[PDB]
Amino acid sequence: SWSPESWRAKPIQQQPEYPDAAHLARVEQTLAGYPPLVFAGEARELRRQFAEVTAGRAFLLQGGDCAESFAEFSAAKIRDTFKVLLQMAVVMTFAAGCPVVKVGRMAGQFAKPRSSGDETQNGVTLPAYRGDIVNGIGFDEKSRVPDPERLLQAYHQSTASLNLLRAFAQGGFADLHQVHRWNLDFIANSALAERYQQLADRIDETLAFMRACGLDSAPQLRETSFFTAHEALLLNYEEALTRRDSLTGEWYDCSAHMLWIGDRTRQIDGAHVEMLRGVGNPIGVKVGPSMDSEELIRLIDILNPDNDPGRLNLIVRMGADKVGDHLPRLIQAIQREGRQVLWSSDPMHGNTIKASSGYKTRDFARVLAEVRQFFEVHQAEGSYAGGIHIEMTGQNVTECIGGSRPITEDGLSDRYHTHCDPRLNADQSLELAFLIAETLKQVRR
Amino acid sequence: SWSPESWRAKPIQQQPEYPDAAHLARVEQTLAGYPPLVFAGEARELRRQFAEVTAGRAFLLQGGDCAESFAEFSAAKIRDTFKVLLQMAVVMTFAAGCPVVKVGRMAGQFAKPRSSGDETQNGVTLPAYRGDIVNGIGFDEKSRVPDPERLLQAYHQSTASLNLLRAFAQGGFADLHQVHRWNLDFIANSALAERYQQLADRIDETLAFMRACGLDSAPQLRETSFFTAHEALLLNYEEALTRRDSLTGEWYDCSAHMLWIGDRTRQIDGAHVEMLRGVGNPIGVKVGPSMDSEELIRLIDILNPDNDPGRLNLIVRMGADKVGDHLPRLIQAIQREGRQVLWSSDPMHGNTIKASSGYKTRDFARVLAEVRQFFEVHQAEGSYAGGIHIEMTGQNVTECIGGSRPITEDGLSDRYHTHCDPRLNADQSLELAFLIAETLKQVRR
Amino acid sequence: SWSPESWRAKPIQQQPEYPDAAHLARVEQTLAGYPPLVFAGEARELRRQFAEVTAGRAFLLQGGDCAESFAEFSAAKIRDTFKVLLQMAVVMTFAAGCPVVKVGRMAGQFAKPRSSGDETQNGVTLPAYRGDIVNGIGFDEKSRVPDPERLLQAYHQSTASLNLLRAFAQGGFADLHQVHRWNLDFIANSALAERYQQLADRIDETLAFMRACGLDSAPQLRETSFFTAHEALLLNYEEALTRRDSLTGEWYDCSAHMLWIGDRTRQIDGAHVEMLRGVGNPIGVKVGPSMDSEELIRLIDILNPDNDPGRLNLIVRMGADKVGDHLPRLIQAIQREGRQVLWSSDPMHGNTIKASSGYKTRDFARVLAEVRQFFEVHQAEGSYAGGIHIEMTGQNVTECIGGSRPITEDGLSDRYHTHCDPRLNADQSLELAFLIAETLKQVRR
Amino acid sequence: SWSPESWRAKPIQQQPEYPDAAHLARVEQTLAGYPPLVFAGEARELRRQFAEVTAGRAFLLQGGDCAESFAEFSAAKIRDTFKVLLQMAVVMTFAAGCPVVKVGRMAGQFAKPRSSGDETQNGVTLPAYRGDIVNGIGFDEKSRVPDPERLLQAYHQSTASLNLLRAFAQGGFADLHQVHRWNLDFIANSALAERYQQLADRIDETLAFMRACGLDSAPQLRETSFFTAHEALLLNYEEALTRRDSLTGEWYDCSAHMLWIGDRTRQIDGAHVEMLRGVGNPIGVKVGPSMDSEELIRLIDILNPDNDPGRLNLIVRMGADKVGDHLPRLIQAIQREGRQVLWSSDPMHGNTIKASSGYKTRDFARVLAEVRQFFEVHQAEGSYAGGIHIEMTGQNVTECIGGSRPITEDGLSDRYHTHCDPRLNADQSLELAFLIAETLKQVRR
Ligand SMILES: N[C@@H](Cc1c[nH]c2ccccc12)C(=O)O
Ligand SMILES: N[C@@H](Cc1c[nH]c2ccccc12)C(=O)O
Ligand SMILES: N[C@@H](Cc1c[nH]c2ccccc12)C(=O)O
Ligand SMILES: N[C@@H](Cc1c[nH]c2ccccc12)C(=O)O
Ligand SMILES: [Cl-]
Ligand SMILES: [Cl-]
Ligand SMILES: [Cl-]
Ligand SMILES: [Cl-]
Ligand SMILES: [Cl-]
Ligand SMILES: [Cl-]
Ligand SMILES: [Cl-]
Ligand SMILES: [Cl-]
Ligand SMILES: [Co+2]
Ligand SMILES: [Co+2]
Ligand SMILES: [Co+2]
Ligand SMILES: [Co+2]
Repeated sequence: SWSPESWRAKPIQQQPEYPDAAHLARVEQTLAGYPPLVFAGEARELRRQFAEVTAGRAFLLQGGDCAESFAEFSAAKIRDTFKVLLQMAVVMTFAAGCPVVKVGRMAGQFAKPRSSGDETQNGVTLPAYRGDIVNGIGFDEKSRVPDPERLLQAYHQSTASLNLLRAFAQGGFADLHQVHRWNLDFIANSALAERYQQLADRIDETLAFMRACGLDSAPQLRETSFFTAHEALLLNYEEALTRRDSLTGEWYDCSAHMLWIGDRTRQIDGAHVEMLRGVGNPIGVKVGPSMDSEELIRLIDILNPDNDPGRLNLIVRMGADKVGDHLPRLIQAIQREGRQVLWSSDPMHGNTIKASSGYKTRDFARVLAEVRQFFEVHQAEGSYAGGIHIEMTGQNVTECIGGSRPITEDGLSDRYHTHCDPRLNADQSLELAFLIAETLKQVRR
Repeated sequence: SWSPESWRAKPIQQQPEYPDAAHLARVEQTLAGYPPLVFAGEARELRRQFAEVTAGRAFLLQGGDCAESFAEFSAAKIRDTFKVLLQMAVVMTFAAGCPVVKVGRMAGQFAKPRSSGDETQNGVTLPAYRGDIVNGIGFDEKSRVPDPERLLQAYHQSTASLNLLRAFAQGGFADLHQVHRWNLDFIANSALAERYQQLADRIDETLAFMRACGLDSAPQLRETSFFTAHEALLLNYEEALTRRDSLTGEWYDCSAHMLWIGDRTRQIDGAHVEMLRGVGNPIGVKVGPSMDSEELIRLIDILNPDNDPGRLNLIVRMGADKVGDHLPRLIQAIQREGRQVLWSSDPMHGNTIKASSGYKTRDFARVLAEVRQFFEVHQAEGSYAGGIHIEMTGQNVTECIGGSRPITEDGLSDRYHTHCDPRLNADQSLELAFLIAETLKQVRR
Repeated sequence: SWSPESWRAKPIQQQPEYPDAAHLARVEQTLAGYPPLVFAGEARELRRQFAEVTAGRAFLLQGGDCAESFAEFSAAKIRDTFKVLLQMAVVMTFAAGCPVVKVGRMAGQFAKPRSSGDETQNGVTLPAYRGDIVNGIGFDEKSRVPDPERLLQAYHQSTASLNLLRAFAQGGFADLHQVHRWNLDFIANSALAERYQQLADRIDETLAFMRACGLDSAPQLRETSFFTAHEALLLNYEEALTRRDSLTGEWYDCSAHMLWIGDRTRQIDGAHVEMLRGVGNPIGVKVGPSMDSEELIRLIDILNPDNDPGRLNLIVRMGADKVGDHLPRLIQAIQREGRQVLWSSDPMHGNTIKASSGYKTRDFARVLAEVRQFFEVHQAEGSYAGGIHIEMTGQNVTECIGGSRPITEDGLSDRYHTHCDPRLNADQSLELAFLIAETLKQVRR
Repeated sequence: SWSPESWRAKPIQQQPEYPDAAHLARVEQTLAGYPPLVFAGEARELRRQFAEVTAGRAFLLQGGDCAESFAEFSAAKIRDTFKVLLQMAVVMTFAAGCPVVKVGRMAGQFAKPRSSGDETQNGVTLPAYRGDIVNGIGFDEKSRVPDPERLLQAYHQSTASLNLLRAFAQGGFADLHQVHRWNLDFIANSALAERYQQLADRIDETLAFMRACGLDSAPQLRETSFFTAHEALLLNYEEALTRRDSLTGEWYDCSAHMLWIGDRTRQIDGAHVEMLRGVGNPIGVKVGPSMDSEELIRLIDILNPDNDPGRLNLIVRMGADKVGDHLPRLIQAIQREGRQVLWSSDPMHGNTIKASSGYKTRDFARVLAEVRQFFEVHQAEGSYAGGIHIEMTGQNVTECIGGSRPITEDGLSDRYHTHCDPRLNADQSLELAFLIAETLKQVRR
């Protein structure tokens, strides 16, 4: 049997050590009384859309932050990342004639899993930084001791962020008439920028035609659905925000529409699998090179016992060198056992190089290579390449190498070569969108 | 005061001499008891659409037969002419983003005005052929004596023709998914054929996008309004088919949605002006080189005393040599007197050359030149070039010279160089549509 | 193998004896060259709607003339019968929340099957009157000899009638704002008239609500689909109007959307079954008391070999005394053999009493009793009561007894007590519609 | 000239005395960097809807808290108040056929104007409670000293509240299929409860009809616009949340869609008028008995110099005894000077009785009397009664006397008889909605 607190009886990885259990429990009770971020009916609607993807009738775009931070809590940052997501979505929707399910890694993507539980600099060892929802990035004792009050700050940043995202999605910002406005000003003077401009002009002509034909009325042209997701890592936060549906009695984790389990926390007997087992949300699991086909099926039996086609997103992150060797055997097992899953590529988390110094690099060419091979593997196996899962930014930076132009090495990006990972910029994201749109069009041809 | 028979008190041109007045009256009474071709509410809807054109928010496409004939009463002929009209309309709608009001010279365009009331061949003089609704094309006494029973045959051909047209317009034939099917098979292996194909592909992509966005539902994508028109020439026919609106009591000529007065029958004190004065239909007048600005205004005072913007279509047919010299003074008068009119170009009837032999030629280059100059004159005067009025066919023939390829001289086309006039073929009609679409796009830019 | 003329090799009932075979063949060739009444795509759309009925998601309303006549060829008669059909449809649609498929016995219901091939009055025996498409109602030699030219007159009346019906259905007459206007002025000063008025007011409030909510735009509120049907009896007419679909090559009888075989002409080895076997239209068969379950299945095997759910309408006409005894065994056979059929009640043709004099009476109470029992039988068997098939008129007459008020005995109705049968009037039709709407609401509850 | 800080140069009423100016300024800067609650485009959309009301084509429903509190920050409270607003809106929309603009006094209605700047209990005098955004309700020094950190707590409660409201409005909670679910369980066993049930059933029948007709698709049936409003009282909060529109450069107060000036702070030379003068939001002004016609016009000149019809809501709160004597002269002045305003009734704030003890009572019968007279006055003057502005709750309490049943005297309601004012409950709100719906229907008849 399941409860929102049943995870606490299981073995668990990646959790902080709080210094005062009672203080933690007080903050958890405060949070438990605060309004949810999402309505259960919305999570059901995302499941319905996931089922369209799983059936090959739509495509899942999931994108946003590596890890959101309290020091970057602005409307401009939120807006500009949303613009990139809209630009990618409209490229794929128009060029491929394919509905796109838009899910942001936003409004709650704070907690970060770490390779090591501690960090050492020149003879001093402190607890690892686990994201702003747990502790601070500064290498000092006060910063690194987990502080339960950070749960509430994360909640407050999430409600402000999602309120604004809902306002943009429904209130006119995402109206198709605004297609040119979604292109960030630093996408310019290039073949890619021209390509988007031309596509946007084709959309203008489409809308003018639909107006001349007597439509243009349709609310679908003026708004779009937008959903949120994050890794369900800090289960104290997730439990506090887990709530029963008023109508059905069924539990939903209402911190976000979609929750996923990370590659380091997907132990079948573990806490994270136990938490998501019993919520009604659509959910995801990160599937890295260590996953074999036997243990994948066992995980699916726990996380989707009814084999519902909108329930489960398998987010494959193998690396450009391993996707061809590892993915086919997993697909074959799913096909053999008749399982309904939404397959996505995370082409980023398997393609990070960490130097001895700790400095992280991601080569955009390896990113693109993994995406190309992911579609190739699905094509060979007769299965459906259903989505893309990326870390990106609307900021005018270059964090991944191998792009058209060289990396920028701004201090604001230092976080994204050490504690976090390198994100795609708008140019890279747009190039990826065009690649996917061409690939989808050929699949649907 | 007005009645459906008040025209009979006026001087009249272009009427046949029937041999038995009582026989004529019996056929008129039979017809008066037959159902109308159109519903008054439909004529009102066309007036509403004419008002959109007059205001510069739409464009009027009027096209079809020089004169319909009893010997060419087929579904294939009707369908193929309708295809050309759809192809022209969709080109202008998509390329210019402009609603197109589609009106066919069909389902009643039988009566023909003639330069001479008789015809002489080798010492024998007979009454002129005035169209199948009056008499027969054969040069012999029996054929040429007006036969009132031909009124009923024309009525029956009209109901069959319009029934089929309504079925095509509403029943799926004009669904935008059928855009490729409207291109006749002899439009091929040319730059123009490729141009339409490419536009049709853009429409497919538009519809696929609208489906991906969640529309594609809209009935407007599956059907289109279609209206009929003919010259109100044989007033016996028009009177019999003139009926009172059930709801409003007001009279409509229900032989067609739109009726026009020909260039030879527009005498301000004459029968034809008197007939149309008192019906509620949208109406047209042919305006040739003989029209001065004073008498135009006097005509408008009679035909549109309330200055209703959906009432009156001025159909300008000057010839490519005269449109620049004659049209500006007419527009200036309309602007000065604040009159609301829909200006159309008939670029055909002012560009016919009749040799001493009687053989008629129309140079497509002169046709295009008059259209170009018509738009030029409106541009210079600040008025709106609101429509095109053409004679065309879906048959695989070439009747007008100066086209990409030479004229065909098929016997079926002999009618159209003697009694009737040369029609545009599908290639010419499509070339014209692209010219207009480019011109409209530049007007709306 | 099948052709439009393959029926001519089979045994045939109910056909006229034409005096000149060559003359008949000339008229058939003339007709074969005239435009069709319907487009094959439309017949396909009606099949799609029949499939909705068969699945229990809609209801079939079929109504119109016993037999159309040349002497009653008016717009008013056509309009007023259409009003009754609209009133019945809107009652069932609004009160039961059930889509209604509207099919008129109109624009071609001329040929009549007869009990006897001749008629005798005071020592003189003449061929039976078989409807105006064959011969005349007058009891004299000239009238009764079949005249092939009547095929063309029937065609011409049909195109005029259907043109007008299409105009009403699509052009505004059937806009839901016109709901009060469909009530004929002689429905007044009664509980039934008040009941319709109140329902019409509820529709007004619905439309005002939808306008206030931001809809009211929808073309579905302004137009409705309308289809035609008649008994395929005079196969010469049907063959001439049978045409190949341009796109698919498949044959459709394009005289009407739906054709049915009469109770006297449904011999499994006969001409009428052979004709309809090979056309693509939705079709019907009249099923009277003489039908057993074995021969029904054999008929279905011929007429619907692929068991398509939109193909076949079984039109049950048993009489109020026999429907309970005869229908259950037929339903059981269809259920046992897994056949997909649309079951309708014709509650009129099994409830006619013919006196020794020849005078026909129909008791409206028996009509209602058969309808009630038809729904009862379906309820008991777990099958779907899918439609109603009636003979009705918009004329201010009373032809069936047992109505609220007594029969009128107008001369115009004498036809409908001798050669034709008594029709329901508007009051009776409305009462029936309310009965059906209540019954459907209880089925869907 | 105007800036977001120009109010600071003007004389000002109702402001707190903060103990540390620098601390206040630090919190203001923090807030100034946080995301806005609303998008400027949304405020423009509300102006567009206000213009519909002003023109007599819609009705404004504004309702919610007297003053929101930190101790009542729940999803249930937010949801249940939203249910009441939906129930009122759907009653007026369906029964009157009138679009309703829905605006909640929610997500920011914290600051309260007070009659006295201090409060004395048994020889101790402390600063007045001014709402949770300023200080605490407890009568003690620590509670009553203004604390600038409360600005941030109010912001955080507002983003959580509006996020949830947006989720309900767009995400399915406000789908018209949910009409029964908006009725709170304690509305039952009464004529009023039956009346709503019956109306909800009529809506179900409407939706079933629209489904049967082929609609039911429309996104307008599934979602609704919802906007927020509060009194712009604490100008420090408003200034921090005032932001420039990205596209137009123009300033909007992005704390809420609509802001109003209270009856005690509407001095024409004062700070509150100065603040709202220069923002682009739709705005309101409370108009009490002290307002004369000369000073109203002068206020309108400042707050709506362009006489835009969507800009200004005059919220009339006179008391049931004074509305008839005071309102007509104000309307006459507006009509004489050609001003475009949206007239609303606040029938609550002029109908409070404060005993010597301080205990506040509001008689629901006086509330209804003022509303009735407000509509009467507009009817007499030829102007439009455009909206209602109420304080209400979804809690199962009775705070206003004169209701069907007696007041409850729950401790949770003690706030609403001392510091705040008595709110309407769901029964009272529904009764009011029916009164208004009947009145609107008669206006539109
Ligand atoms: N009904 C729309 C679109 C449309 C349908 N079929 C068409 C054919 C040609 C042009 C446009 C259309 C219109 O008339 O504009
Ligand atoms: N609402 C549609 C169309 C749409 C609106 N805005 C968008 C932005 C991007 C992509 C599509 C859209 C959809 O989500 O598909
Ligand atoms: N969207 C429509 C209909 C609607 C949906 N939900 C509502 C709730 C109440 C009133 C109306 C509605 C409107 O706002 O009018
Ligand atoms: N077009 C819809 C609604 C409709 C329009 N006119 C009608 C007349 C009767 C019944 C329904 C309708 C339908 O056929 O259902
Ligand atoms: Cl909750
Ligand atoms: Cl690579
Ligand atoms: Cl008529
Ligand atoms: Cl030329
Ligand atoms: Cl054909
Ligand atoms: Cl009986
Ligand atoms: Cl901002
Ligand atoms: Cl009172
Ligand atoms: Co990362
Ligand atoms: Co001509
Ligand atoms: Co009969
Ligand atoms: Co108050």
